[PDB]
Amino acid sequence: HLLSLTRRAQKHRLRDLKNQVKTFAEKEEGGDVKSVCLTLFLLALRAGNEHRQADELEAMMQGRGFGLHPAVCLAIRV
DNA sequence: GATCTGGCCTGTCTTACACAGTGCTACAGACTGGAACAAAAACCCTGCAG
Ligand SMILES: [Ca+2]
Repeated sequence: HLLSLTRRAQKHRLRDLKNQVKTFAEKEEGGDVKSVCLTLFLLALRAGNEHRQADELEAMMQGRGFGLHPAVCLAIRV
């Protein structure tokens, strides 16, 4: 399987689709491969009704808050 | 010692006050796949405009 292998064999196996995404992203988005594979990951996770992992991902990619503002904290407290 | 009466009893009537909050669970409410749609957003592109 692809998930247990090292990065050498993973990239060796996937280089075809890696350069496919490379050329398609330089075609459409103008030098943005990272956001292209991000939108691909989001669509592949939402098609399977696993919205939770997509929400965690979006909370990692410039996520609003690791920690909370003291205000809403006091709110929850009371 | 009757008489009448101020006042007291009792019965009834009216407005008030604690009865949350806690686990279970079912339901409706939200999310998607192809087809296909219309309706606007904003540049570009042209005209009819002086
Ligand atoms: Ca009351």
